[PDB]
Formats: sequence, structure tokens, C-alpha cells
Amino acid sequence: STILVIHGPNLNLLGKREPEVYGHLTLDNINRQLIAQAEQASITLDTFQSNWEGAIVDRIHQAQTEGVKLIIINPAALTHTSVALRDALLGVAIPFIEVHLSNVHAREAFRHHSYLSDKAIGVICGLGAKGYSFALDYAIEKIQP
Amino acid sequence: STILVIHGPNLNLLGKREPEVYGHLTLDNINRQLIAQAEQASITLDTFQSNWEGAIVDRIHQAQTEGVKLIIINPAALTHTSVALRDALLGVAIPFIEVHLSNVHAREAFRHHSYLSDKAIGVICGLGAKGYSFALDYAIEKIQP
Amino acid sequence: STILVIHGPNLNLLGKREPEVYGHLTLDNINRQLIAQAEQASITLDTFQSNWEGAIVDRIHQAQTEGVKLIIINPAALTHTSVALRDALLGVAIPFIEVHLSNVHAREAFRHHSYLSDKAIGVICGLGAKGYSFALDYAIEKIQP
Amino acid sequence: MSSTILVIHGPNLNLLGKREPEVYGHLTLDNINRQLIAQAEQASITLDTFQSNWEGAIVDRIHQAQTEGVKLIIINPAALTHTSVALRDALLGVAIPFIEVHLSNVHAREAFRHHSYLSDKAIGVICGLGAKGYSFALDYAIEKIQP
Amino acid sequence: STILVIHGPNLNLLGKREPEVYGHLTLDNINRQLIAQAEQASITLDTFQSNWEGAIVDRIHQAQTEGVKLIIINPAALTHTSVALRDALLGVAIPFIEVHLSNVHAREAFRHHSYLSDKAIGVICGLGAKGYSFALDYAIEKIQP
Amino acid sequence: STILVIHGPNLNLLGKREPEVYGHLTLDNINRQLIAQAEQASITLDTFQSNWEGAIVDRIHQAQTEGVKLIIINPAALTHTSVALRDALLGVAIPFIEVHLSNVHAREAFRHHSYLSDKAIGVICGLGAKGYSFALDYAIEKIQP
Amino acid sequence: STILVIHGPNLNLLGKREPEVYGHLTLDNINRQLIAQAEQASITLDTFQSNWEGAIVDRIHQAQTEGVKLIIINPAALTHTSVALRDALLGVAIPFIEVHLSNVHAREAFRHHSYLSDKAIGVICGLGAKGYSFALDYAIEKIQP
Amino acid sequence: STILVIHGPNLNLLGKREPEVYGHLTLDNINRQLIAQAEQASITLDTFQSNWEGAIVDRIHQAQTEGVKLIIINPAALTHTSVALRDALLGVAIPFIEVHLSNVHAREAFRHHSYLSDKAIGVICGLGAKGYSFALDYAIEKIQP
Amino acid sequence: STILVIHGPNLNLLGKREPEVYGHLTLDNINRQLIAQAEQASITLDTFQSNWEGAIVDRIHQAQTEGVKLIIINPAALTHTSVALRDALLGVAIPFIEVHLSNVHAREAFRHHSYLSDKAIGVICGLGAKGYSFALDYAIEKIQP
Amino acid sequence: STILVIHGPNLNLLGKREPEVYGHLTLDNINRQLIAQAEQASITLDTFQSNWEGAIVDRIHQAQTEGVKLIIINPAALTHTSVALRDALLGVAIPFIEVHLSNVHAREAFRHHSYLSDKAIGVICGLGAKGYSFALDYAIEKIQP
Amino acid sequence: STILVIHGPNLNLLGKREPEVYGHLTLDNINRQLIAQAEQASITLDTFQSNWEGAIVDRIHQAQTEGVKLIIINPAALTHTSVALRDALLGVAIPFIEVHLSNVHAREAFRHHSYLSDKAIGVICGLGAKGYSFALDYAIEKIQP
Amino acid sequence: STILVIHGPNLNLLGKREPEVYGHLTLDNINRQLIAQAEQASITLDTFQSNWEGAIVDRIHQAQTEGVKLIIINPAALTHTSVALRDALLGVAIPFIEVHLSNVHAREAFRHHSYLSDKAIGVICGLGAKGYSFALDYAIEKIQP
Repeated sequence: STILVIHGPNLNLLGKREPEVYGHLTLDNINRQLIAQAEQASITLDTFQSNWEGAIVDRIHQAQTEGVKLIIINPAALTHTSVALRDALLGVAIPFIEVHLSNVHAREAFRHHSYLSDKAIGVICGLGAKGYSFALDYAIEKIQP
Repeated sequence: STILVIHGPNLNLLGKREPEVYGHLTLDNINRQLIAQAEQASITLDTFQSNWEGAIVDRIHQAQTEGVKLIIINPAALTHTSVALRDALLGVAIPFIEVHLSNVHAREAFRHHSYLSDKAIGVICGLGAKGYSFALDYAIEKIQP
Repeated sequence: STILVIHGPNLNLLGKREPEVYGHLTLDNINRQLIAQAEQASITLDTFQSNWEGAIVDRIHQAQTEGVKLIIINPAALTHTSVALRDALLGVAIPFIEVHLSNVHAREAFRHHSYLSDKAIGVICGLGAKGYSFALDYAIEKIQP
Repeated sequence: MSSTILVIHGPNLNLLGKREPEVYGHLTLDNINRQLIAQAEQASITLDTFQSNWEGAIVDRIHQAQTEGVKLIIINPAALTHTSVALRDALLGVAIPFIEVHLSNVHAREAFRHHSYLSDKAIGVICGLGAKGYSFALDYAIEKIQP
Repeated sequence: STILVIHGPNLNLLGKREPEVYGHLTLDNINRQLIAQAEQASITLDTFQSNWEGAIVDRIHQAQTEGVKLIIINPAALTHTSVALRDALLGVAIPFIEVHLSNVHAREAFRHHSYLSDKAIGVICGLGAKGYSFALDYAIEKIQP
Repeated sequence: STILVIHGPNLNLLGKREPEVYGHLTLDNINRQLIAQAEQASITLDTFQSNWEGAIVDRIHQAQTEGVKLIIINPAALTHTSVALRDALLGVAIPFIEVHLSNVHAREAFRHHSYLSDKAIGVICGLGAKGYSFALDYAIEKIQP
Repeated sequence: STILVIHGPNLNLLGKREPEVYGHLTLDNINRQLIAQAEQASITLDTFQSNWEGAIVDRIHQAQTEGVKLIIINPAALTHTSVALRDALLGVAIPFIEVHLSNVHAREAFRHHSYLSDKAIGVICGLGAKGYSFALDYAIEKIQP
Repeated sequence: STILVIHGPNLNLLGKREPEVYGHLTLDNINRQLIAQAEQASITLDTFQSNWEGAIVDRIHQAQTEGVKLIIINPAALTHTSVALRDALLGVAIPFIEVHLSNVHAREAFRHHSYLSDKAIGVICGLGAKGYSFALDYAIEKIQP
Repeated sequence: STILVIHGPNLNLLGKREPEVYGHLTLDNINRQLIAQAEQASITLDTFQSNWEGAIVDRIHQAQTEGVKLIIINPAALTHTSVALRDALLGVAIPFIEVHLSNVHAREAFRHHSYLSDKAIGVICGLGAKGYSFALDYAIEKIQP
Repeated sequence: STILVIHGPNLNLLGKREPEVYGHLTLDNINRQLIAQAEQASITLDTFQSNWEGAIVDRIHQAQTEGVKLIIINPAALTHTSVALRDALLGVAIPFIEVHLSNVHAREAFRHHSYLSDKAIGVICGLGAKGYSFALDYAIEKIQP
Repeated sequence: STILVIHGPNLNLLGKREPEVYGHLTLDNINRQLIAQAEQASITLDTFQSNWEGAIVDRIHQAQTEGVKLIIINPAALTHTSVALRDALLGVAIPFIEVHLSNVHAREAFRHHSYLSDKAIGVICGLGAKGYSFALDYAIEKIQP
Repeated sequence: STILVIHGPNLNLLGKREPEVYGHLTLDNINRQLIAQAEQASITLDTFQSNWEGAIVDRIHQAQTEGVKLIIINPAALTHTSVALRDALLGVAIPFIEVHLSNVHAREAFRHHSYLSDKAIGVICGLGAKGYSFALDYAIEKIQP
């Protein structure tokens, strides 16, 4: 794969309770949109979601051996807690863009601390699922001349 | 009606490291007592223990689909560290009670902070295994008012 | 008496102001429940409430002369401010359980601090008036297995 | 005058491109503005731009935006993000929603740059993606305003 | 009275519990020694103890009307909490020496802060009952060189 | 309609010590002025001062049973220390204006924090007794437009 | 004599941003009312609003030239950020009263800090536009007793 | 095994990405060296690595059941985040030595805090792979005097 | 080789208020002193004062296009608050020396923080007007040995 | 010697500078009072002052081999900075009383922290030279059965 | 009229390890430039360097007995640690100017705090050896206008 | 000397007399062991201990001039206090290894701060005397491949 999209814990819940509370959009809808968007630029894109920190770190190591040129990651809650994830990304030295659906600054003060943002190329928060599209747009421009 | 009891990391060792350090009470004994208690009010009681954060997050997602009405959780050490667990409980919107056998306020200062307590119905700490029963008792009465 | 229940300031308000705000349950109701629960096990139970910190300190000193084995205390606001209260309990060396009707951890940041919790056998918060019954059940069971 | 989108650029962004092109590329504030105007006009959205090194001018500009019918502000406040409560209270006082943009990754720099008087009140924030950040915010704006 | 000795909350417990392990010295023993020491110098000395903060503040007000020249105070736990007490002593402008039986720097970190010490002439902590005699000795020398 | 004016500890010392030092105005003088302003508006006005926190809490509870529409409180030292006072005012749900004679921000750092100000309608500090009269003016306009 | 009232940034919005949000009153209404009040007591009163820090600072420098006796200032957001403004007021040594329409202590934590309050005579917050009149009333009494 | 070696997340990357970035040395070379070293002493040694925190907790539990006498652990990023790991080691009560390849104190401030260091026998950092041989040397001497 | 001297807000008030407050020296005197010193060394020297942050930033930008080689800046109160000023000086990349008349370390704690000092060549404070001369001496010497 | 008195840096200046500033009392006067006081009770008493930390530490190691039973130390400025001095006293395990002439709590905030006070038997501050006599008075009664 | 220049620890190393890292200039050179400058103005100038804090303290005590009018001090590392040094300077009451060769603000955060700056007449940092000369120039002007 | 070992204050106390310790081992015992290990490797090794900071700084300056390749330092208490020590090791630019006998992370919170750790090659703590041997071991390998 060329672009790898990673989703952290609890994102599999998007759409799954009370459609109005969070709308109808699902994690699979988001993935579909991104696959199609990368097919239109003739880029191979893969995706991965897990609630387990270990699997996400294993996934990043595998990305190195697969030739991935850029990670788009929504670490979800792990932004605030996971030094392991920081070190997996630095270790394999694949550039990444951090994405959040919601504005994390608008929430509890503990959510203003990150172990990832300072090492990301850039960060997009609060723009919903479209944040991933923009991230992908950026990555496509930067990867093909 | 389903109630789910969740035990976090290291709670499997109860009873195992010496006859005396906090009892012969094992996790299995506790679980058996709570099972009996819940039968007597015709409540279905599930239990679950794991040392892996991700397994606990999965189990909570699973509870949403099972129509579990309330969660009694001893997150053990994850109380202090796991934002992912907080967001799992919030994401499924199943109300919960936090339980600890020991008094977390009597110990090191880093144990005074929690990512769950502020979102729990309530908290019971320091009353040993009976804390799980009290929480069950409370749950029984709040489900059939 | 064998067991003393102490209520701190403002708890005399319970169930006076607009009985559809926070319910129709007085301190009186709680004390009645508790007295009966204690009678069932042949334990003499005393109760006390005051808005005056000095009155509560005097009452704790009197408990010492009366051979009180354990104190169940809801200090309300005093949990955050009264080292005099911590020192009265430690000075008489009577073990105590701390109880709050509401989840103190869900309120303003200043309510996260206590001058009592770290010396309590245990704490129960947020489970309403039932918190006191649970505390009494534990106490009965520790005092006479 | 009337406009739907207002783009605000705070202090020092007029310097873009002008010191030693070697250092931080050849791209200028006017380049950025041209690109945003082209983009807006291509979606039939009216867009206006403003830059100043003076805080009170930016505040006046936001008050002016209220009487012009502006629906969304894309603001790169630059250094004012860390210091200007007045700016926050301007955006809030006129109740025009905004998106915050930074060319550079502000989390990658000094610790005093991690705090903002704006970010918590923004719809969202884009930092570190250079001039595309603005374009993405316009994108988002266009989709929210004319579905 | 020329000199007034004030004891804050809980100090009435001294000598009451298991005196052979927690000391046999009582507050009354302390008061008797200070009174004899003051009679020796032909100084009139009074004493007051209360568990109630408002009683102590009232007593400090009354001291101004009685022409007390100096106060020796062991505020006990109130040293850490009572601004009211600081504004009582400052409002009547009667100089004071702060005394503690025990060394407060050797206990919990919250006991290292005081609302009185910065305004006291000086402090004696950790020398037992003699702390009071020493304060008295200093006071006698000051009032009549 | 009653307004109640509460004065906290030490305010009884006003104008007693070297009236050349901090002024001639007494607490009774302040009360005389507020009663005149109230009577001029045909509003009933009650005043209360105590050095004891308990007396103040009880007084606030009584105000609830007496139909008091609004409280003007100068808590003096209690504004920095008394969560019980906060909870009494909130528990009776009578709105209130906080007054201080002096400018508390010009004094020691610990005097900058208040357990009341965030729940007051507003605060006046540093304008002497006129601060009370301003609060009362505001209150009269609020009750009888 | 002259009093000068200064209004800081964004106060020009008063009234205009929806009657819905905070009452019907406007900055010019406030200024009109205050001119009338000063004319009544034979005092000259000038007014000034600006969104720019330097315009305010220049205005205060001019006030010294004009022999202004007292400044009534609503700095709005600048109370939290502007050391320039503090040093302007201190530099011309014109005493001032700080005024806010809303209760700053009831809002975000960053609005509890001021670079002015400690050097003001006093502060009035949360009483609406009456805060300005009370300030004038205080100022008239200071100037012409 | 008498002695167990544990490597935390990301240590499997040693020697992979550009054998000139951090040399050619690999996690396998280290384990090789330590197994040989143990053999010379007639001590059985096991080794283990995982990116998943729960795997590491599980392996510590297993170690109790294997009679392991000492643990040499390089928790890597988990030293800063994992209370779960701390409580695993304390719960099985097996002494441990913490090892880090790099000087952890020379990097970002967040890397200076550890949930393990205070309960280790001791710590070795910054001495590359030899760190583990030294720990092993120490452990051999502790078990075979 | 042109040097630019920038004086920040309020420095235009030097001399004005009661000449005995810190003597008679005015901003104009200072500029004349430095203009002469610059002419004696055949160095073009420009000066600038403003109370407006914006004008100062515009000034620094124009300094780039004018080929200014070094700036001597007394930012007065803006040292503590203006990130915009920092970013202007780094944006144009003109080295600067920071000067203060008074000892900023001997005043309020807020004056101990600066957004300029860490990026200046160095800093002189508390040496009165000679501070600016010393800076120009250093600057002259740097610019033409 | 069974009692050693240590004076830290700068105490050698007592009396010296304008005896109409902080008295005519010198370090030697103090020593003399203490020596006579000790002689009256047939206890030998040694004294030592130095401005050098290492001399104080060496002096404490000596006292160990001299059978010194108690140290009375006024460490002066070292109480806030010297861990070496702390470790000396603890290393030799000679109990000590800390003395200061002035009320250290009435000064700068950095002066409230001590590396000694938590390990002293007790502390006396603010009572001038008599503080040393009081310490000695206690020490005599301690040493003697 | 004598001036004393004091150099703290490590400044003896100036020029020693690779004249090609931090110039060829030595402490001797600086001292030479200063003795010359002082001669030109008929001022007597003493100099002193030590790696030992007590030696520097003694040298300040000596400066008092020799009638030294002003001290120019580069305390190097001791500016962040030595309150003994602060109190020597204060205790002898000789005015001082603080000097540092480098910009301490541009280095580690612990280097921002000083025990001396707040009490110095002033401070010069980052202008190299010329800072001592400027300090001397200021001192000469103040001793003999 | 190719290698220099430095011991800081109070380590002279190791052995016989006892800083309340288990080991029986003395500072000379350690030194003999180290000299022997160094002779065996044909490497020359000097040692040094002092309770005087200044002496240690001097020793470090002398090491530059003696051609010392590497310093093994146990600074004991100085590791938390001494920036002069840090600046001496950086000044002479001799690489060092920091060694503590005890686990410094296991004791008081002030002991977790170091002014040396971040600039050492590495640190060993808690492994007693063997920590120094390990560090000698490492250095030997580094100086003689």
C-alpha cells in the first residue's frame, strides 16, 4: 500500500447508536469514500481500525515493510495516552497527518495534551469525516509530483 | 435485563500471591457470589476479566448489542490511565458504577486521579469484595425502580 | 452506642426545597432506615447532624467516651476544608467510612480534594441514601462477622 | 458590500515569501489570496480578504463583517491566537462561526504556542499543511453554506 | 490578663487515650504549669480552649477589651485553614507566638502551609509542652524587660 | 419582600481600633444606612453578623423559610475558606451579591480566590460601605422594577 | 472636575447583536445616562470607546493633560492581557474604578486574572450598566464630599 | 526459567531501519548474548518481547507460575504510561531491574517520569546493550552467592 | 549601517509626572544622547516610539526594507505580552538587544517573563538611560570593529 | 562534647553593620550565653560557624566520632539549598533542633521550603538569640535521663 | 573609592579548551581591561574568582571591612542556587550589578530563575566581556559623577 | 589517569560506623576494587572524594589538564543542587557516567531531580557497589575497543 489510514479505539462506533445523536455516517462509509478518492488518483490506500494499542503498533511496523509512504491517523483517545504509538511512528519514520472528527480543544482540558501532534506534519480537527479527505488530498499532492 | 461486571488488569491474581495478602477470596468466588445474588432478582449477570485494555473496550461495545442495562466495573490500574475506556463507556452510553477493593485515596498520589469517576453514577472504594455486592444491590433497585 | 452516623452541614435541607427538585427523602427518613437496619442486627446506632464544625468535633470526642466502634460520616462540604475534623477522627482512633449522596467527582474541580478520604476505611459516593446502608452493612459485618 | 466568506490574516503574514526565498519558499500572502478567490469564485461564493498587523483593525474588521452578512470566517490569527482575548470576544460577540488555520505546525514549536484563546470556540482547526489549510477550510465552508 | 494562652481544636484530647502509650500530659497540666510560671513573674495569665472556631475568634475579640498584651496560640489544625483567625489576631493587633507540640514539617505536605506563621513574632514546633513555657519566657521578657 | 444582609467574622471590629488607623465607620453605622435606604423603598430588610460559620449557615437556612428574595453577603474571611457557605446559599437557592469593603485583589494572593463569587449575581469590592448601598440599590430595582 | 469613562474593545456591540442575548441597552444609552448623572452634580464627564489598545493608552495620556481626577474603565477583554494599559494608568497616577457588566468569575478560568484589579480603588462586576452609575456615584462623592 | 528478560514495544525494530541510523545491532543479538551469558553461569533464562501491554502483563503472571526469581525489564515507552505493568510486577512480587538502551533523561521532559523506577531494585540507562548484561550480572550474583 | 531604536508604550511619559518621581530625564533627552553618540561614530541612527503594538510591528517590517542592521528595543510592557513583536523581529531576522530602564526582576512576578529575551543578543536592565548607550556601544563595535 | 552548636553562613556578621540596625548582639555573645547555660548543668558544649558548606559537613562527621548526643543548628541560608547538609545529619544519625533568629515565614516565599525541618526534632524561629537558649534548655532535659 | 569584581565558578576556564569554540579571551584579559579602565578614572579595582561558594562569601564579608563601594558580580552557576550569596550581599549592604557573558534566557529554563537579580541595581547578560566594562562605566559614574 | 572516579559528599561515611546501612563495605573497599579492575585492564585510574563542592569542581578542572578520558561520578546529594558541577563537566567536556549506590527514585520526591543526568552518557542507580564496576566496565570497552 501507499497511503495507510489508521483509526484508533471507539471509532468503530460511528453511526451505531441512535442515528440522530451522531448522524448516520459509519466508519465503513468513511473508508469507502477514501478508497474511492485514492482510486481516482491511482493510489493504493489501505485502512485499519482497532481498540487495541498493540495491534495498532504492529500495524505501523507492517506499514514500513509494505512501502507505505504516509499514514493518516485518527488515534482517537490514544493521542492523550500512548507514548508507544509515538515511538512506533518515529521508529518506522513514516510521515503522518493527525485527524480528529471533533474539535478536541472544545472538550475537557486533559484532551489538549497530545503525544503525537508535535511530530505530525499537520493536524486537522473538528471538520468531521471530511478531515480525512483533506488529509488524503494533502498526501496525494505531496506523494505524486 | 443484563448487568455486566468487568474486572480490569491484575484482578485475576486475587488469592494467588500468598494465603495472606488480602484473603482467599478469588475472582471466581466473587463472581459466584454475584451470580447467585443476581439470580435471586431474576437478573442476568455477565462477568468478564482481562489484562488487555483492548479486550475490555471490545466487551463494552459488545454490551451495547446485548442490551446490557448497567455496568459494574473495577478498572483496577486503568482508572488512572485509560481515556479509551472512558470513551468506550461514554460512546455506548451505558451507565456504570466504579468499584475498587482497596482505598485508592490511601495510596500513592497518582492513584487519586481517575478518567472514569466523574462519569460514573457513583464510586465505592475500600470495602473489599462486598463493594461489588453493594453496586449490584444498587443496580437491581435502579432497573426495576 | 456501638455505631455513630454523622451528617455535616446543609444535609438538613434534604427534601425541603421543592420536593420535585431532588426528591422527598429527608435526613429523618435516612436515619429511620438506618436505625431499623441496626436493630435487625442488635447494634445500637446513634445519629447526629449539625451545620457547626465545632459541634461535630465535640460529638466525635463524645463518641470516644461512649465506646463507639465505628463512625459513618457524610461531612458534606467539610470533606474539602476541615483538617480539624480529620484530626478529631484520628485523635479518637475510631475507624470511619465516608459517604456522599452525590458523585462529588462529577462536580467542580475543588470537590476532588478531601482531608478525610485517605484515612477512611472506604468511601461511597453518588449512590444516594443507599450509600449509608451499604456503609452500615459493611460496618455491622466487620463488628460482628 | 456583501460577502459570504471572510478570510482574516493576522500579524506578520504579510512577510510570507519576502525574506530570502531560500528560507521558506516563494509563496506570498497575495498568492494565497488569489488561490482562495479563484476557488471561491469557481463555486459561486463571494469571498473577501483582510490582513493587518494591528489587533484593533482586525477587531473592527470582524464587527464590519456582521453588517456585511458574512456567514463564516477563515482566520489565521498568527501570534494573536496565544494572546488576544479581544479577538475571541469579537468573534463571539458577532456570533459568526470560524475556522482557525496555521500554515505551520504550532504544536511542533515552543510550549507557549500550544495554548489558544480561539481554538476551543472554532468549528475546527487546521495546522501544518501550508497554504492548502486555507483551501481545505474554504472547501468545508462551501459545503456547509451551499450544501 | 496580661497574657492569654489559646489552644485550638482537639487539644483537649491530650492524655485521655491510653496515656501510657500516647503520653499522660493533659491540657490542664500544661495550663497549670504556665499559670505557676506566670505567677512567678507577677504576670496574670489566662487560658482558653475550644473546638469551635467562632469561640476562638470571639475570645480574641474579648482579649482586646481586657488589655491582653500578648497571645500564645496553638491553633492546632486551624493554622492550615482559618483565615478568620488570622484576621481576628490582625484586627485586634495583639502580637502572638504560634506554638505546636509536634513538628508539623515532618507530617503531610498540607501541614507545611499556615495562615498565621507569617504574622506571628515567631514559631515553636516539635518541643512538646515546653514549647509553651518558652513562648511564655520570651513574652515575660518582652513585656517587662 | 425581605432582603437579608449578612456580615461574616471580624466585621464587628469595624471602627473600634484607633479610628484614626482604618476609619470611624462601624458595622452598626453600615446597617443604619441600609435600613434607611430600604425603608425609603418600603422594603423590609434584615441584618445579621456572626464570627461563627454555623450561625451563618443556620441564618441562611432560616432566610429560606422567611421568604427572603435576595441576600447581600460580605463573607469576609469565609469567602476564601467556606465551601459550607457556598452550599447553604446554593441549597436554599436565594440569589446573592457579594460585597467587600476593601480591595481583596490588592491584598495577599490567597485572598484572590473565592468560593462564592462564581455563583453571585455580582461582586463589589474596594468601595467601602457604599458597596453595600450599591448592592442594595441593585436589589431593590430587581425586586420592584 | 472631569471624570473620564473608558470602554474597551467590543463594548460598541452592546444591544446590536440580538436583543435576545443580553437586554435592550446600548453603549450610547449608557453614556447618555452617565452624562446626565454628572451634570446633575455639576461634574464634567467625557467618554471614549475603542477596540485598539494604543488608542486607549493615548487617551489616558491625554487625560493627564486635561487634569482628569478619576477614570471609570471597562477594559473588557484587556483586563486579562494588557500590561500596557496598567502601566498607562499607573504612569499618569490617575486613580480608577474597574467595571464589568457581567460576572467575570462565573465564566472561564482565564477571566479570573486581571492586570488592573489590584491597582484599582475597587471593582464592580455583574450588575449590568448600573455598575457604571455606582462607580460615578462613588467618584462624585470622592471628588466633591 | 530462573531469570526472565522482557522487552517492551518497538524494541523489535532495533537494527532494521537504515543500519547506520542506530547501528546494525538487533534485538536478537541481545537475547543471543544474554542467553550465552546465562549458560556460563548455569542459569536458565527466558526472553520475551511484545508491542501489546496486556501480553506483557500476562507474561509477568506466567512468570510467577514458572518460579522466576528475577525480571530484567526494558518496558520502553510503557515506563511512562503503564500502571498496569507496575501492578503486575508488585502483584507477583518478583524483584526487577529496569533497563533502557538510551539515556532517557536526555530527551523530552515527559520521558523523565516512570511508574516502575521507584519499585525496581535499580535502573540502568544509556549504556546500550551492555545495560542488560550488567543487570544480568547483578541478577546472577543476587541468586547465587 | 543604520541602527534603529524602538521605545515601546508609556516611555513617552518619561519626565512628565512630577519630576521628582524619578528625576527629570525625558524620552527626547535619551534620543539626543544616542543620536550624538551615533554621529560621533559615523553611524546612521533612527528612533521610534509608539503606544500601539501595530505601529511597532509596521516599523520593524520597514526596518527590513531600509536595510537596518541592528535594533535596540525597549518594549516596555510589550516584553511580557506580545508574541506579535517576537514574530516580527524573527520574521525580519534583524538581531536585537533588549533594554529596560528599571530592574524588571525587582517588581511584580509577571514582569519576570518575556517573549523577547530568549531571542535577543542580550539584555540590559535597571541601569537607567546608560542602558541604551551601552547597547549602542555594543552595536557600533559589532557593526564596524 | 555532648552538645554541638552549629551556625551557618553570614551569622558571623551579627552586630557588625550599624549596631543601630539589628542590635549590638554578636555571634560570640550568643555562644557565651550558651556555654554558661550549659556549664550550669555540667554539660560540655561546643560551637562552630562557617560560611563553607563542606566545613559544616566535615564538622558534623567529626561530631560523630566525638560522641556528640545532639546538635543545635542554625543553618541560615543552607536550610533552603543544602541536601548535603541534610544527608550529613542523617548519615551520622545525631538528632538536631533547627533555630533561626528571624521569622523565616515572614519573608520571601522561597524561604518557606527547608531541606532540614522535616528531620529536626523541632524548630524555633523569630525569637532571636533566646531561640538558641530554648533549644539548649530542651536538649539538656532530653540528654539527661 | 574601590570597586570589587567577582567571578563565580567555572569562569577560570575562559579560553582554555579550543580557543576555536568560545574565542581566545581569558579571565585574566577581562580583568586586565577592567583594571586599566578603572585606572583611567583613578578608581581602585580588586578582582576575585573562585569555584568555592564559601570563598566568595568571605570575600564579600572582606569587601565590607575594606570600604568597597560597589560590587560587579558574575555568579555564573550560583545565580540559580546560592541564597548564601544573596544573603552575603544583602547582609553587607553593598550595591551590586549582576553580569553574565552569555544570554541565560536563551538556555535551559532552570537558568531563568535567580537568587540575586531582584536585588541587584541591574543586570547585563549576553554582551560578552563588554558587559563587565559597561557595568564598570555605570559604577564609576555613580561613585564619582 | 585515563579514568577518574569522583565521590561526592557524605560517601566517606560508608562502612564500619554506618549511615544506618547494610553492606559493611566502605568507600576505600570500593576504591580498592575499582583500582584492581582497572590494573587488570591496563588502565590508569585515580579517585577522589570531598564534602566540599568547590574541591570537586577544582578536581574536574584538573582532570582536563591531566588528559582524563572519562569520569565516573557519584555526586550524591549534589546531583540535585549543583549547577556549578554540571557546568564544570560541560566546560571541560569530559564524558561522564553517573552512579548512585541506592535507588534515588525510591526516596523523597526532591531526589528525582538531577542537574547531571541529562548530560551523562548514562546512569546506574540502586545496584550498590557493582554500579561503579559496571560503569568502569563500560568505560574500558569505550576507551579500549
